Amino acid sequence: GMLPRLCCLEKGPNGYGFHLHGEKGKLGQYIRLVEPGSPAEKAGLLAGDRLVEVNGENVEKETHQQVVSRIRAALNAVRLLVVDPETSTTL
Ligand SMILES: [Cl-]
Ligand SMILES: [Cl-]
Ligand SMILES: [Cl-]
Ligand SMILES: [Cl-]
Repeated sequence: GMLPRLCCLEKGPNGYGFHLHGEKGKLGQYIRLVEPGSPAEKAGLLAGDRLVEVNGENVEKETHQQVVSRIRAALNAVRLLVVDPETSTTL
């Protein structure tokens, strides 16, 4: 499939089960630490992924805090459009 993976997560009793990290010298936010047995894993999320959209909005050039706020404000379900940074570049 040529489209980016779209991971559709429903929040569980222990949250979504992943970490989000920025470095800022790098473009945008990255997935880390996808806990075994979590909504994140069931949805197909993988640590190393670069996060491109949250619920249909591009988050590549937003601050870490902005992206976290978007995710937290959503009503307990999020669709994360993600790419493999090794093979994917924003120009
Ligand atoms: Cl982290
Ligand atoms: Cl929405
Ligand atoms: Cl990809
Ligand atoms: Cl890039």
